[PDB]
Amino acid sequence: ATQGVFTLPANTRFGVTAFANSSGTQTVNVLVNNETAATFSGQSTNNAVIGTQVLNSGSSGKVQVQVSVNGRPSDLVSAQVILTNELNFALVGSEDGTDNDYNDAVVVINWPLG
Amino acid sequence: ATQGVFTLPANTRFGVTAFANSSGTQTVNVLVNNETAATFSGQSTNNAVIGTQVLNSGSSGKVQVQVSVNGRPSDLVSAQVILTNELNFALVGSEDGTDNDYNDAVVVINWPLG
Amino acid sequence: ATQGVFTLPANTRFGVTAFANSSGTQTVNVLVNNETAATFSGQSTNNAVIGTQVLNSGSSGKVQVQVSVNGRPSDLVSAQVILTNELNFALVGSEDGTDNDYNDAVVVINWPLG
Amino acid sequence: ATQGVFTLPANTRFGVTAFANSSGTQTVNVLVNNETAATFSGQSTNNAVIGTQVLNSGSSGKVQVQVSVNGRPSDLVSAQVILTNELNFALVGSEDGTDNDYNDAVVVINWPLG
Ligand SMILES: [Ca+2]
Ligand SMILES: [Ca+2]
Ligand SMILES: [Ca+2]
Ligand SMILES: [Ca+2]
Ligand SMILES: [Ca+2]
Ligand SMILES: [Ca+2]
Ligand SMILES: [Ca+2]
Ligand SMILES: [Ca+2]
Ligand SMILES: [Cl-]
Ligand SMILES: [Cl-]
Ligand SMILES: [Cl-]
Ligand SMILES: [Cl-]
Repeated sequence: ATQGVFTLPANTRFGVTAFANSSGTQTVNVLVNNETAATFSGQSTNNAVIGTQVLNSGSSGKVQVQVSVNGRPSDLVSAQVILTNELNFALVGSEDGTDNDYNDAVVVINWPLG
Repeated sequence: ATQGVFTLPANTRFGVTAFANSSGTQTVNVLVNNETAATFSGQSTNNAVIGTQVLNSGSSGKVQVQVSVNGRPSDLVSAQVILTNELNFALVGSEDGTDNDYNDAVVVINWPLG
Repeated sequence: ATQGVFTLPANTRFGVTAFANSSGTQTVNVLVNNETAATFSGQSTNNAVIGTQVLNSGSSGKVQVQVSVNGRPSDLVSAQVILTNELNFALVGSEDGTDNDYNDAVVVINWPLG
Repeated sequence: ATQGVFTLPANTRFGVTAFANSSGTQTVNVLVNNETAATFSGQSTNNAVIGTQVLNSGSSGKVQVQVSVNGRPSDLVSAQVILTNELNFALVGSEDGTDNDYNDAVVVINWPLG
């Protein structure tokens, strides 16, 4: 099944934040309406916050997260969760290797902001 | 129901990261072993990271997040999500006012690390 | 925080299913258009499906779950989860007692159908 | 990533319930310690409960859900959610066809019982 694609409410500011847990340097691309809007990268085995940004979901509300290590796409897993019918998280894990820890890059999307 | 309390696997390192979206200065306390292990304070209406750290869940595995503003505890909401039976998120929102956006401090806990 | 209230897409059919795990008879009430639209009752400590029904979220999309045990409202906990940006669950737990298992009546809402 | 595999607490009773929303007869297999423990089959486009059963997670706690239609495995999506650090859901969707509604068989696992 497709993973790492989320329909947000249109024209909405959201936070996107990436964490690294791997020997390899991660690259996280964040697309809004099918165009790259942010790119984060770093290397940490201790959950470094390699990037954080505020983006706008735009007219489509379509947000996609892609993860790669030195040109190789990682395997994604994802889901969305809503607390008290108000607070939204879109969650991505990724695996670059064989251990299936799926934390090699972790991406959290949150809205609303403000 | 109790909110912001999570039983992690014992003796396990975890990330805790806090984001602010409020006029109020947010104070986030993270307890392990029922004693404060990290405290983050900051202000933003743009989802700024007001703290990030790695902590150890200790012998009980019990982790608690508390949030207060102007000395008053905020109302918490939380849940845990597990992706591909491996990647864990414990998520907390909080409300310091009337709009019920529950984003006034947002806390992301994630494990495993490494 | 408010629990057991969910904003579904308007005019959408959804399943609602209740399970019982308690010494006491559970009453589950499901509201749409702020009016009770399905009710289920039963006593089980073996996760009986005390009722399942398909309902329509109507023009507001507002769906509410209430649980009580012989008149006394239970304490609710809830969240919503979305898989592959498509499949939706709204989840309710409830506590009628002191043990905080929150399984005394469990309610699952799922959409889309068909 | 692997989907439909969950590590429950060992030797614990859990509920497993399957719903159908498809033109085809759905077959759901529920494995405990890599051996099929329960199987549900049925057809509905109106979210009928095609099976429900209480099972024991046994010494390993490993539970796996597989879904097929007339011998063809469906594509699975899944996650786990925990409310108030107590109530657990393991959630499965499946897609048997081209529309990607992922509701063709929906499987809900819940614990603890009682
Ligand atoms: Ca890995
Ligand atoms: Ca890793
Ligand atoms: Ca607020
Ligand atoms: Ca706010
Ligand atoms: Ca109880
Ligand atoms: Ca109970
Ligand atoms: Ca389908
Ligand atoms: Ca279908
Ligand atoms: Cl909720
Ligand atoms: Cl999973
Ligand atoms: Cl997803
Ligand atoms: Cl919680």
